[PDB]
Amino acid sequence: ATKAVCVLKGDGPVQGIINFEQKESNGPVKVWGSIKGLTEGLHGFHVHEFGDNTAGCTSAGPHFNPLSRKHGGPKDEERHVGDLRNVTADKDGVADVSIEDSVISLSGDHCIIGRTLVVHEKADDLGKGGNEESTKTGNAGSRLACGVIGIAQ
Amino acid sequence: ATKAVCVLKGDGPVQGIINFEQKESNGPVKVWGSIKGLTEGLHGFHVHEFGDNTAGCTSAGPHFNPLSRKHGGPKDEERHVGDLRNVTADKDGVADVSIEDSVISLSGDHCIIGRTLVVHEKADDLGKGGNEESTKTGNAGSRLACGVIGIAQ
Ligand SMILES: [Cu+2]
Ligand SMILES: [Cu+2]
Ligand SMILES: [Zn+2]
Ligand SMILES: [Zn+2]
Ligand SMILES: [Zn+2]
Ligand SMILES: [Zn+2]
Repeated sequence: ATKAVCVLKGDGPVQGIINFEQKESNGPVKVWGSIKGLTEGLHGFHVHEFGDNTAGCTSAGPHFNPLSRKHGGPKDEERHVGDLRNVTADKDGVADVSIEDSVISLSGDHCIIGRTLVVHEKADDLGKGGNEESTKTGNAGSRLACGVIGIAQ
Repeated sequence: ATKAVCVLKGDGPVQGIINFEQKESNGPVKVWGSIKGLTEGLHGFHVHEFGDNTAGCTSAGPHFNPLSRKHGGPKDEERHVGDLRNVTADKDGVADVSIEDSVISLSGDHCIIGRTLVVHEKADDLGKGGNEESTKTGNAGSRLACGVIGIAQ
């Protein structure tokens, strides 16, 4: 089994810790933790290609997408590797994250260790928003917080 | 060729950006960039095992050392994978880093992507200090700044 972790920070109040665990190669990755400082409701949540935060979250590049597929929802066959389920913040601005995803991985071609996890300003429209931008980014707006995904004990 | 990058931060004083590049599998890695906010002179410079910054630099674990070797100098056959050359800060507290290291890698068993780079309070004694601690950590004192090593474009 493999574990990873990410500390999310930004220029506003959004901050969080997200854990990843994968019991076996190509198996589901469990994703969990808490993010605070968010507006109530849904927020886009993606793995971006680069673990480069030299210019903040902007330097993380696009969604992790090694086969140049369209942006989609987590359950779509046509999705980027980095297209995780939206997180949901409650009335106190807290998202308690509970995700299982079988497209991301902690080894192999879909490995996300060393890449950037980003939480967004708005909801990800899952590629279903009816404009081209939707099938590139999900229209999730700005990058509010992020961090590089690291190997954990 | 593969590139990686690391943003070093701690609690305010010490800040830096370090780049990594490796032309081929098993080949030397070039390490370069700049760190500011240091006292003049030598500072230990290590890759630690875990890319876990949940408790700041403390949660990075020990030096990256997959074969349970002794701590050494970078040119020693017996060293941890993470034992890089000390960095040297000038009289203004700036270390211009220029390293070539043949033991670290950006792929394979010695891969450091997803692990933590750490710069220290004191010089690493290269495992040639006067106590048993020397051959574990190099007696480099506190972890002044760190970051997770991420994949770069
Ligand atoms: Cu994103
Ligand atoms: Cu160290
Ligand atoms: Zn199985
Ligand atoms: Zn996407
Ligand atoms: Zn060669
Ligand atoms: Zn060492």
